[PDB]
Amino acid sequence: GKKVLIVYAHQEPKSFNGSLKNVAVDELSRQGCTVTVSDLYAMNFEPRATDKDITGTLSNPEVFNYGVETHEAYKQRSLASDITDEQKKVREADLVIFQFPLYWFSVPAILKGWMDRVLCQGFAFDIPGFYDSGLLQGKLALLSVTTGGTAEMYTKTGVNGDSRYFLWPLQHGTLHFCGFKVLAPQISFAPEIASEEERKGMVAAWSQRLQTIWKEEPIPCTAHWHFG
Amino acid sequence: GKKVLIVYAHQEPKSFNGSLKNVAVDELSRQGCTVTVSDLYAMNFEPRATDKDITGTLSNPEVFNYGVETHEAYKQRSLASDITDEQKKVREADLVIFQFPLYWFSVPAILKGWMDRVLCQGFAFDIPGFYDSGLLQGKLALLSVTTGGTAEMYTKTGVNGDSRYFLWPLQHGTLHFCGFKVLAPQISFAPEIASEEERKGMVAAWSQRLQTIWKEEPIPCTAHWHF
Ligand SMILES: Cc1cc2nc3c(=O)[nH]c(=O)nc-3n(C[C@H](O)[C@H](O)[C@H](O)COP(=O)(O)OP(=O)(O)OC[C@H]3O[C@@H](n4cnc5c(N)ncnc54)[C@H](O)[C@@H]3O)c2cc1C
Ligand SMILES: COc1ccc2c([nH]1)c(CCNC(=O)c1ccco1)c1c3ncccc3cn21
Ligand SMILES: COc1ccc2c([nH]1)c(CCNC(=O)c1ccco1)c1c3ncccc3cn21
Ligand SMILES: [Zn+2]
Ligand SMILES: [Zn+2]
Repeated sequence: GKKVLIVYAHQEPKSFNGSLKNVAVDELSRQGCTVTVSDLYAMNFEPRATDKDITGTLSNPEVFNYGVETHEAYKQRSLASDITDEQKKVREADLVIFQFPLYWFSVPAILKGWMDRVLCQGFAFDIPGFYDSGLLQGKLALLSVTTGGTAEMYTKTGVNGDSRYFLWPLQHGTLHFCGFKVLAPQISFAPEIASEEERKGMVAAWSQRLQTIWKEEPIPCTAHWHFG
Repeated sequence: GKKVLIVYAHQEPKSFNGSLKNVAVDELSRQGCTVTVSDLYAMNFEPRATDKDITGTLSNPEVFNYGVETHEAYKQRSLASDITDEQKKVREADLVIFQFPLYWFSVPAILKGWMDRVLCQGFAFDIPGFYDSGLLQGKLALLSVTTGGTAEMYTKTGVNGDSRYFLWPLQHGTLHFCGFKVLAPQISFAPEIASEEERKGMVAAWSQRLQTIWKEEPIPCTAHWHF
């Protein structure tokens, strides 16, 4: 038995991202997995890192440091409840899937906000207790990303450079840093340009991959893998 | 003369980021430059890309495509006023400085939101106006970043890898894509672990660099430079 959290960042239920999220839910549910989705836009998830995220007495009310105060709030259990709700989902998950369209070679701001606010010191990592020693060790993570650009544009000699280049801050800087084992990304290239057959094919490829996801090994999340 | 926009993303006026923004204002003002600051947290800037970003009626009320809708809204002068207020500042700017603490090898979400919502198709880029032909061509941009990790950690064989690795999506994927000439990043490594005078020294070096900012040539914003 396994628990899966899908963190989902798209405004439109009928979108290609919506479909990839839905097929994930369908297929994991079919397998008998326990599945939770955080639909960030539907939740109106707060992306801003602010002093509203701590409810108790601040450690240093004279000079607000978000990282310091949230670390302390985590230990004290005085974080805002929207944060702790997400932390509970992550804590219990065996696999966390991020489903999102690429926005400026990265995640949409609403999802960046989830990373900034949910993955606080004490919960996701400590010093020491990061990268291979991160607090979310044992967990798997996977980026399921859609793009405007074609596969050709995301090559070493394409205009955008290789797709692995933009994965670095997310796979290494974030997921690996927290101790996740990172599974190979699912990149669904240019669904807007693609034909009806091609789009249905990309959806089916994701569904098919998920059939055997529990048998996958993670990538070596290193500079070499990303950059060569 | 010259116009500068500083897009600033820190919660605390007394912060090291706050000090860097303040000396940028001081020095550029001293030079006679026109200076505007977008203090995102003070503005409670909206980071989320939503249908509220379009006023009046949507291009397609049945299926919402943020990219299409905002492109059309830009052309039809129907974007939300927070977005258009920022676009005006950007349009008029000769130099855009981003001042922020590194969050997860990237910009804080509030600043990511500024990028997502302000830099829409038709304004910041289109086909074929991208990279070298981007619609903001002729403008300069500069990332002024502070880190928690020390300089040593950001070496190519350090735990975090080279600083240039995380700069790719921001400098190339975003700034260069919009046509910006990208000035060398100002990176202030690990201010929190002091010292008082080392902190004073980093602030001072930023101020000093700003003295001859208009003399600078942009970096070659390429895969080779970063990797
Ligand atoms: C969500 C989140 C994600 C993060 N991700 C990363 C990451 O991926 N990689 C990474 O390396 N780091 C990361 N960090 C750490 C973060 O980048 C640093 O905490 C931040 O850069 C420090 O800058 P600051 O302005 O907040 O420092 P401050 O704490 O504000 O400054 C340090 C000290 O300088 C003092 N000071 C202010 N002005 C002056 C002055 N003029 N002269 C002398 N002293 C002065 C202040 O009083 C303070 O005591 C993350 C932090 C958070 C909260
Ligand atoms: C403050 O609160 C926070 C919150 C989140 C952080 C964070 N600090 C740091 C910096 C951690 N300290 C140090 O390396 C340090 C302290 C002294 C010398 O080096 C980092 C990251 N560094 C790399 C990759 C992802 C990171 C997320 N985060
Ligand atoms: C309006 O919707 C948007 C908003 C912002 C975008 C965007 N599309 C695209 C994809 C642009 N299309 C194509 O490559 C393309 C070619 C042929 C058909 O499509 C990109 C980016 N691509 C690379 C780097 C940054 C980017 C920012 N943005
Ligand atoms: Zn890694
Ligand atoms: Zn470039």
